[PDB]
Amino acid sequence: SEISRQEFQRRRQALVEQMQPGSAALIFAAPEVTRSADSEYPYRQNSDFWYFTGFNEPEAVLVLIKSDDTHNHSVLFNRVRDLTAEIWFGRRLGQDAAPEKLGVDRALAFSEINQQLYQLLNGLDVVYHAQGEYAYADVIVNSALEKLRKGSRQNLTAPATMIDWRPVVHEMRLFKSPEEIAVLRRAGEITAMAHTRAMEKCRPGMFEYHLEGEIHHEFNRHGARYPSYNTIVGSGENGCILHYTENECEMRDGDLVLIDAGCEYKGYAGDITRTFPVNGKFTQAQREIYDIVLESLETSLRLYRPGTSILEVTGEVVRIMVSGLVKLGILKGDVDELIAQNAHRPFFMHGLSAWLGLDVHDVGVYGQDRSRILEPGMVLTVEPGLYIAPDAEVPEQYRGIGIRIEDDIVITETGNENLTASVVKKPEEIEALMVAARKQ
Amino acid sequence: SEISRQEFQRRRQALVEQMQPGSAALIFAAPEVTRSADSEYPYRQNSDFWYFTGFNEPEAVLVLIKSDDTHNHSVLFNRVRDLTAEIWFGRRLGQDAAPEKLGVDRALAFSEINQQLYQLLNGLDVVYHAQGEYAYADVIVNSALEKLRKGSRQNLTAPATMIDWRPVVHEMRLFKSPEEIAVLRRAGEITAMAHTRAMEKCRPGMFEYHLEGEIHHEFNRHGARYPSYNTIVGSGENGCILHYTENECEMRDGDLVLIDAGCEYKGYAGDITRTFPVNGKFTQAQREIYDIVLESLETSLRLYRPGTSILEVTGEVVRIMVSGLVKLGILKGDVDELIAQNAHRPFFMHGLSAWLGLDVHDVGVYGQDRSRILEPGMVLTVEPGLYIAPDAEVPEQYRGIGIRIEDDIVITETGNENLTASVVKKPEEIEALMVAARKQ
Amino acid sequence: SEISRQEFQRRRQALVEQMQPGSAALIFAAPEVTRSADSEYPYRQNSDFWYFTGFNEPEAVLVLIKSDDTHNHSVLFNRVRDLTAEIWFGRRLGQDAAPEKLGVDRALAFSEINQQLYQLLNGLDVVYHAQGEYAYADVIVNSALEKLRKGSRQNLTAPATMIDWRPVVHEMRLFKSPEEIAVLRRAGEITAMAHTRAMEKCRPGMFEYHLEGEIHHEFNRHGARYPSYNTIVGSGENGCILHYTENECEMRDGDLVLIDAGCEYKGYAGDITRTFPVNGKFTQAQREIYDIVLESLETSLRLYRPGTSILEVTGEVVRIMVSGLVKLGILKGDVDELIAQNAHRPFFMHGLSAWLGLDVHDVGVYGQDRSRILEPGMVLTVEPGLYIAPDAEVPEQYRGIGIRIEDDIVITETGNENLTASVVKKPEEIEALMVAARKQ
Amino acid sequence: SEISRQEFQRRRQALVEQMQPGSAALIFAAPEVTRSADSEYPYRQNSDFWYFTGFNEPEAVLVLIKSDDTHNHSVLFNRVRDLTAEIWFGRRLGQDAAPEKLGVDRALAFSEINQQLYQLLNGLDVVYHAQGEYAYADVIVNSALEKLRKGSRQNLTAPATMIDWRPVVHEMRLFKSPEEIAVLRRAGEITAMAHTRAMEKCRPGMFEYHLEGEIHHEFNRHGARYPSYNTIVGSGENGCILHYTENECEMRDGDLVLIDAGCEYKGYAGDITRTFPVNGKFTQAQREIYDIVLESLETSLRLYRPGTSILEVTGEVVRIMVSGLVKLGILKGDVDELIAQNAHRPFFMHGLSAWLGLDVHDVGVYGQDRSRILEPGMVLTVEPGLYIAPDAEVPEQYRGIGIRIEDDIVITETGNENLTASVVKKPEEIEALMVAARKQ
Ligand SMILES: [Cl-]
Ligand SMILES: [Cl-]
Ligand SMILES: [Cl-]
Ligand SMILES: [Cl-]
Ligand SMILES: [Mn+2]
Ligand SMILES: [Mn+2]
Ligand SMILES: [Mn+2]
Ligand SMILES: [Mn+2]
Repeated sequence: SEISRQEFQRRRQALVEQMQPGSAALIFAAPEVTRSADSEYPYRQNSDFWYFTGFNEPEAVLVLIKSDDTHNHSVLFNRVRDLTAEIWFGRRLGQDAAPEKLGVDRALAFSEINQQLYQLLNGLDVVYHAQGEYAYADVIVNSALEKLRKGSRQNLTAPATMIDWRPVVHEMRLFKSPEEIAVLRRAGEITAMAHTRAMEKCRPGMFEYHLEGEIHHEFNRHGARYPSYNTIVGSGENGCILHYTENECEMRDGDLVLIDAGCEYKGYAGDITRTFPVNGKFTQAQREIYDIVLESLETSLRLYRPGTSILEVTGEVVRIMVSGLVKLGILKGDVDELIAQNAHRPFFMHGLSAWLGLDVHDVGVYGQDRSRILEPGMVLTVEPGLYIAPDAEVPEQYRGIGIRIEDDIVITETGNENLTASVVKKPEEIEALMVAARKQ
Repeated sequence: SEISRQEFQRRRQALVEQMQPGSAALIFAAPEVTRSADSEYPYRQNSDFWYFTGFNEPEAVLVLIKSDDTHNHSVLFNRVRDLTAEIWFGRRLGQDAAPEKLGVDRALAFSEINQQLYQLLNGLDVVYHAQGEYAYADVIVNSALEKLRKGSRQNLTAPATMIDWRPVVHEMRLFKSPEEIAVLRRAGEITAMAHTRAMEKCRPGMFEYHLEGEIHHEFNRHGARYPSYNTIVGSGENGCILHYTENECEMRDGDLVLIDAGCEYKGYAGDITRTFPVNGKFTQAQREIYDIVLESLETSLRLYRPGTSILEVTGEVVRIMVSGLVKLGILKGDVDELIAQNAHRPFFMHGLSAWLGLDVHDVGVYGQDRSRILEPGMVLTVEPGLYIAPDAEVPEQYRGIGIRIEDDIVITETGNENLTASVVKKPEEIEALMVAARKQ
Repeated sequence: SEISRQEFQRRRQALVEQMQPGSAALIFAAPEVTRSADSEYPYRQNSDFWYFTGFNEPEAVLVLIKSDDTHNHSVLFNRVRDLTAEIWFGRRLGQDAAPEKLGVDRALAFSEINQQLYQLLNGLDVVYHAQGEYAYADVIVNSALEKLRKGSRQNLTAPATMIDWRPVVHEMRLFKSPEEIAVLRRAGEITAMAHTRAMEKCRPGMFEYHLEGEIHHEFNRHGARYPSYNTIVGSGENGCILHYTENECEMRDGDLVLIDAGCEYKGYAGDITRTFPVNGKFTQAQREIYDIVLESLETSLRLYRPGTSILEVTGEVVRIMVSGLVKLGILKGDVDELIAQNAHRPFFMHGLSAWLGLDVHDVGVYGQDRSRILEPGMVLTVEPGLYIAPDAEVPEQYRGIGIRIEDDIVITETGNENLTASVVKKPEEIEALMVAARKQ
Repeated sequence: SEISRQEFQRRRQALVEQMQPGSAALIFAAPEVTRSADSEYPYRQNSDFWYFTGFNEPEAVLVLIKSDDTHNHSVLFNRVRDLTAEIWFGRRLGQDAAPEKLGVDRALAFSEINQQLYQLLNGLDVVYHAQGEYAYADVIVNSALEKLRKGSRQNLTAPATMIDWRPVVHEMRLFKSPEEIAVLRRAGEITAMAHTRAMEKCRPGMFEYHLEGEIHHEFNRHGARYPSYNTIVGSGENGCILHYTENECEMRDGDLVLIDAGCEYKGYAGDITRTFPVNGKFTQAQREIYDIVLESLETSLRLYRPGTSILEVTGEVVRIMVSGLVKLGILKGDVDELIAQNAHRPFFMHGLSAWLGLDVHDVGVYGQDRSRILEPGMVLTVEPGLYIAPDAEVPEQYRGIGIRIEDDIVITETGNENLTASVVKKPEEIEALMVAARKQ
């Protein structure tokens, strides 16, 4: 499953449908990024630019021109064919092949953008530009507008209105096509296989980074070369650090390990967290915390559907957490009073759900306190956790326990579809999986 | 093998020894780098900052103050301890632990750098600063100097002299300590194991990226989490593209695959290229080109020693290449005339050797045409190649063949030590290795 | 005659009337400008900021908020009262006195603009901002919008639409109120008195700058402290340089002097050019060129009215010029063919008319080739000239003659009113004025 | 009196004498400065650039190259000859005429600076650059150095050392040549004539700006077109504001007027303050304050000589002031205790003396608290004042009195020479001058 030229074209058209007549939208590629000295990081295209192109080169700009309500066309600026640069650094699409390959009407050399962009904007009423997204892009846009403003003697005129297209595009991205959902389903499966593998490989004495290695190898073998974010492998007290990515410690017999990892597959992210015993067996204390987090996730998965909200479901989770913590003596008092005091916050300090798509923590408006009403096509994580610090004023057996369990779901007409349920999370199933692996 | 606190301190002292009395050297950490939206790439410390600290955090500045020829001290600016930021994003060294951990005299909060830096520079004659290395660093330095220049009424004075420390530091980095060489030896071994693994795993029908996966997994298992540069897996015609990193193609029965990959181990790079048949057996045409490249490497490895140069050894390689290409009918004419015409350049278009250390294409002055006389402690690659384009005007059987073979060496008192010879390169040894693997 | 608080308020209201509901307009003051080291040039307020305020301080921002179609209000950011800064550098309006003095609803300290501006823009749909007018302003606006864009968790929202208010404001400025015209009339009178004075003072052997001195003194005595542009005193060959401002030469018996000078009176510009003989008597050659330029001006003054255009009147001037130049042997051939060839351009190379107001070369759309139809309330210069270079291929007696004659007019219901006719321009009147002065 | 080509050359040579062998000094012209829209302020050359050139154009750079201790040469970058630009905006020196006119060895087009500057710096050890003086200059220098740093394959090398030449040049400027002193003497005379004129013209009912007009006209007539700083005409309570430049008030019968004004003559500044009664007669209260300020100035003029300091002389002035204020009941207590408490500071809040030259508040090191030992050739102001605020807690008759009296002096072998004593300052002489003028 991937995204086709025809879909990128439909997206461009859907944006054009929302634009004023006499306007142009400018969408810029990500710059290349230095790792050290003359070496660059592996290229990651800007998500919005990707969304409208599927084109994985820097020094590229998509220009959508809406002349009026019937006439529109597209111009791509992109790197020219150059034998020498290509022998050295790789093949370039170039101008001749781009229109057919990408489905754009015209292609021009990026090297000519300053000579050409102002000509495309001349006489328009509106320019759609994500101001402040990239410095290099702002420079190009501001220079073109300045030429037009200052060019009255050459009969040039600048569009006086600049609109940030990010709100409109981010609303588009918030609602996935069936094809996007198919890609996300595969990302979920790949990510799940990686997590299963980490559970099956984990042994006391291995380093946290060894599990990262197993995960990244599994991503790669299914064609997801890169993770969607830096893999977290937090064992023991490291599990209480939310974005722990050092992954430098030896994993101890008797500790839990929390793994938060996701692949990037054809542009789309998986995002799974599983927490499990390093030695294959939850202690009683570990199991007691684990059960609360799992009940939180399982209830959330029953509830998520069109017409509810992240906020509403979060309320249910908070009650489950407070109730469970009171039962274990971690919190003390009346459950309703404790809920009213947000007494769970020292142990569950983050949100339950984030949008998912081309990015983790994907784009799109949440509403105040994530109160936006859910509709079919929205894709989100469900990630309850409890983190009991090593020095927390709680019964000693719970100190240093960090547990999160996270699935990715898509809202459907009738509820939700869980994209990541093919990696186990019930404690007895985790133990059985690890017992079986440990016998080999 | 790694680098100790005591060694980082010796390096700081060696720099101070070269500084004028009444001076300060300012060494800035790398900024964090966005991958997409709110996700950052895995952090890579600035190599020069690393060289003097072994400290892997952003928002840090090392200040070496040489008050006079006997008195000097060090101040580190680094991120403060912060419970919340650390629960979220990871542990920070902070100010209390830094002096003992890093061996610096004093540590201050990075948040205070603008309030404190000018006070450290006040009254000095010279500031050593790598101007233009980082924008954020230039802003900090320029602001401090401006405060001093403008502060005569507060009895402040700016150092009038600014010296770029990069030439001095890069000369330091060019000559490796025994401890650095030990780390580089391990990087070489790890990188070699990865290349051996790629040869043993390669089969027709696998994707180029599968070999990348095997390599990165092997790096990781030995504790080299990250590659030192983006892995190149160029099969068939892709092998003729020097920095081919797409790695997207299905590897064909009958093609060669060129793999250029290296790990980063405790800050130090491996850098190995091996080229081998996807199906385990060189064709005659492939073998004929391979032999020339191998003879080039083997001769280079015999020759490299103190008192010669990259330029001198390159001359020997050029003769081997021209002679071999004439013998195969790829070049036509008199060898000496062809050498005089640089007739090899269409097929061997890059340098034979690059410095190696904390970076691939490491720092240090090469001399005109890489004519600098080699001395013990220098570390370099040896990377002859021949690339015959698909459309080259040569006997048809050679078209689309890209071969490079690269080892990493250290110049010793008596010659050189090859750090990467534990992965095979003789064609009969490559074939035997692959035959053995293919029987499993 | 000046502009009152009530008029500045009417202007603000007229802008608000044109704004979308749920919007804010941001109008920034000019920065102070260094002349040398710690000395600044005399402050000149930004014309658009002045137009809406009559407020002559830097570090000030006018914010017009249109909450909806009935509710709107104004906020001024301006420098705080500060005893010490004021003892040193002058009085400041401050926040307490500003609402009554300027007629704005609220005033806040400029020092608080970054803490307050985003709060004013939060939740609005549209921001009107002259992007690129001033760097310091762009920084403030971009920072506020970035806070809002990034502030969804604090329930902040940025206006997605940014509109350049310059086209709307410049159209406002193009049409003068009766009060503006009264100020411009006085500027014209003051400027005329200065030019009369220069003619009455001019003698052979005086320096060009002496006439500048007389002019500036005359401006000052009527309360126009500053010129509206750098005074031009171009005698002999210097008269052939359009913006000659060196004014460094000794004025020679037998040469013409061209004086282009205008005052700034209560914000509004005069702009007059007169050319006259240094010795009080036109030579025959000088008179022959002068007559053509004068006929051009006199015809233009008869013609300018509502419903014609600068382009149309320019056509009449071009015919007068070509006809006259043919008559003198400066041009050769058929007048209509020469007109068709724009054969006048070597001698008359600039436009006939420019808008006049708060600036010379005032704001407002001219139309292609200055073809915009004139309407009552427009104010413009009328400035024909002929410049015969010292090396021009023309009868020798004309070489080195530069003549321009310029009046300022306002278009009225029935024609135009000449604001600068109180300084003579008929050659016999110039001679009589100078003869009378030279007898004293 | 002016400065000759030969002197500019001696200055360049004196700088070169202080430079390291294998170095270049870069001195940049001031940018042109916008007043409003398309109109620029009258051009003021950068004082340091002027000091080495006497060249009054923007877009110019002086490059002094010291190849070694015997060989050096100069290159000027400056605007090219261009017929059209010159017809419009004025004559340009160009490249052909510059070497002879300015005494530089070579001249190149400013438009070529980026193509040429790096070539001039290539291989040098040291670049002298005033970093942060101008943004446009920093851009040019940083770009050239970056080309060199990055150009090792083209055998380019950047100078690693950058030295701010401002301290050395400012020390040069601090000591005036006899020719500079002659120019300063003329500036003093011109400025004095202007102040005499203001006293002779002043009448009750005139505006403060009228006196500015008289002053500027007097500057102009002697060939000092521009003031060296914005003229201050502070009558009544406005005299208590140190840099009062509004000059907007009607001068009242019974008030004092303080005039601080100076011309710029051939690059060099005058700087005179006189305070006098608007109606020609000091009141008793006015005279009582005036006498203290005058005694302060007269004592300072007796004392200033080589081997004393501004600090030492200031001590004498403070005692005179405290003693006088105690005598009038403005201060109360023991003089020595009051001196120890700096009890004069509410009434005399600024320094006694500032360096004078190409700038007011001229360049050069003062020492802590202006303690530097004076030597022949130094030029400075002497400017005691007393300012009694309208609301000061003092005998009512003194409130709202602002008096400053300022002369310009040059330190000589035997004492000082007063450059501005040709405008009167003894109260009886002021009254006699004004009485005589008021009878006309
Ligand atoms: Cl291109
Ligand atoms: Cl910090
Ligand atoms: Cl303020
Ligand atoms: Cl030029
Ligand atoms: Mn996650
Ligand atoms: Mn390599
Ligand atoms: Mn004019
Ligand atoms: Mn003064």
